[PDB]
Amino acid sequence: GVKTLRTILSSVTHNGKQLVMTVGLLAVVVYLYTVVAFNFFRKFYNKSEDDDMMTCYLFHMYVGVRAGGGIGDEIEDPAGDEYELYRVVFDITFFFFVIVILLAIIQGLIIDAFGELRDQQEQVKEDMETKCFICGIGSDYFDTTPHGFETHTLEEHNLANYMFFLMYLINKDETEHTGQESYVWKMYQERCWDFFPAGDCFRKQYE
Amino acid sequence: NFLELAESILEYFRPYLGRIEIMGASRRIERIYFEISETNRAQWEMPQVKESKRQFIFDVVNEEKMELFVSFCEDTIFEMQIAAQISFWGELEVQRVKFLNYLSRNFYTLRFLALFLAFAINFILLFVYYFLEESTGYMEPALWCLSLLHTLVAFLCIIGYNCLKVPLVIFKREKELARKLEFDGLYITEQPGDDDVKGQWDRLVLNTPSFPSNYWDKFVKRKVLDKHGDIFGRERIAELLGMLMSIDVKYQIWKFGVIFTDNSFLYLGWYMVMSLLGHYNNFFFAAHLLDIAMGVKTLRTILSSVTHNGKQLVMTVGLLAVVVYLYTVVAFNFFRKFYNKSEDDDMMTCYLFHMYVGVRAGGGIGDEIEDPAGDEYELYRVVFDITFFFFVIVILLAIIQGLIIDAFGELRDQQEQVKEDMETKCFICGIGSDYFDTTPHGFETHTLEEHNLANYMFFLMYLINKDETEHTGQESYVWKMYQERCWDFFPAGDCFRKQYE
Repeated sequence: GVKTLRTILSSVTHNGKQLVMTVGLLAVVVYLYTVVAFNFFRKFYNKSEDDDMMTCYLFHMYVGVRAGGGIGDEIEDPAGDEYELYRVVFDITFFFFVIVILLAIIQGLIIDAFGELRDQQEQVKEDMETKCFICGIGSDYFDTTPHGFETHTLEEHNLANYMFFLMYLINKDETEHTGQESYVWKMYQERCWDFFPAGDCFRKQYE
Repeated sequence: NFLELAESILEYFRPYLGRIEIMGASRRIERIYFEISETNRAQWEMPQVKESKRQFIFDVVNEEKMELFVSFCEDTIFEMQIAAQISFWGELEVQRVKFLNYLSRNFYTLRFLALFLAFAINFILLFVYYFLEESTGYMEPALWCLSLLHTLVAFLCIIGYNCLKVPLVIFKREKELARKLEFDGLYITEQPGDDDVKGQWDRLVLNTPSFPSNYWDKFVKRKVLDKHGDIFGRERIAELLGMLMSIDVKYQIWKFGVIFTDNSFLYLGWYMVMSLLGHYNNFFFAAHLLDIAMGVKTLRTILSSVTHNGKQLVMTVGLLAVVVYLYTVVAFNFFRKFYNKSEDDDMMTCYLFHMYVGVRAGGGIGDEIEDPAGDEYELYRVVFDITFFFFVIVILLAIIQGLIIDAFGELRDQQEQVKEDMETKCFICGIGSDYFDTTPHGFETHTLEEHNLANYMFFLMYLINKDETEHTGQESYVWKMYQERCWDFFPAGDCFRKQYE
């Protein structure tokens, strides 16, 4: 519906190939962690009052989704002696590394991409101002006059001025084409497009 | 007009020839013309050539340019030759050769397939002993067969691929060493510096029955020995290189060490060992295969962005640990009591607790501790908790985020920078500005016709073949300059158009 809204949406959705690949990576890392937990911290869970690899992976994923937090925290805490130090180490690593990094990347992608889009758009706006698009020499050079570059822009070249010209060329007959140097017409029908200038504006030309 | 009469022949000979480059050449800047071997041209096109070019460009962006370029073109020629080559004892040898040639193609396909096999094995594993564990009864046998097939494949593909990567890599090292000897002395110029490593290992190997093996040259090496000693007496020189049932030694040992050093080879080997484990006990094998597979460059790109300036990231995490222990000590000395609860520690125990509570799971250090209604001593306890909850965690998070995020943005900008600069200044060339522009797409012309980059590579390749007379026809002077080496001639400074006029 709304373009600005549309713009935000576009910024949000981009280089998400990418975003998707990262989410996939996250899933892979998580299953891997669950398998390791499964083989070294067996027990824990199976609790309330009084799993197979698949069940365990499912649990880790679900606990994680609802809702972030700490994988270690959800699991029953171990007072040891065990085997307790190893369990704690595992939990700390998981809580501080996958989640934090995942979040950071998601954020950067959402952010860096965003900044990038804005910069690129701004770039487009500025460049247009700097080099005459007609034209090819959008520098002040047009400047060593009173707003002389400004004049080239209004009088130019003409862009839209050219479009009117094309319509006029379309209508006028053979004689009209001859009057207009039709040569322009032959060039168009070439098509061939050379004539459009590029290189030199009148002012440079003289002199 | 005369030129105009002749057109069909010209177009054809046209994709065929390039033009050349211009060199200083005893003043002025003439531009030579040579007839480009087509086969080389066809070979040059392709995935690998393009990848190499992109890599060279990236390296240039990262930042002697002319020398680097020459090295790059060379290596490339060597690679092309190698690819072309790749394309009852005697029968056995022929068979081995055919297998090795396949193995190439065998290598990429294998890597792709290897990833697939690993993936399947891992999925299946995910699916007192292990029941193995529902589904069709045949699943256990299928799993064993898949593992046997995959491990063998990794074991076999890994060796062939590594082998090819290996002559390609060794050649470069040998060339570098040769270049160093000709114009400098390790211990001889002024003893190799006591630095890696590597350079030191090379210095040790340096004396071999055959040194210019795989490279192309040799007598040149003897000649180099001759140039010095030659103020070195014959003896130091002899002392250096001097000079089946029987095999060269030192060379083989050195080769093995060099192969061992490369990261890619180590990676492949590591993955294969993972296959032994993958047998041994299934979970380890599946995990190894999975870690090993990825794989995707874009994914690779994201991973690279993620891992960077993490020295850095690591130093910050270390700082966090230090701050936390410090806080725990302070809490230990002023808010004693609290904790030691459920129903009815030493500095070390306390630090451990803070760290664990913090890991599982973030939140508030103060929140985990029993809340104090006072009177106490309660205000002080609250102050301590607030400071800790709002300052270390928030700041730590912010820095981690910036570093990852800033780093990411930076990598992207830097890459883009590389892309733009290439567009703006002709790399040939050195004056990549519109100036080439005051013509109809005149800069564009310099780019297509140029200069030629690749045009120069083709030319160098041609120069390698033509003999002495051919060199004379070609001004050989270019050849002497190359053999100098000396590289001046490559221009830099002026393109034809500026030159006239």
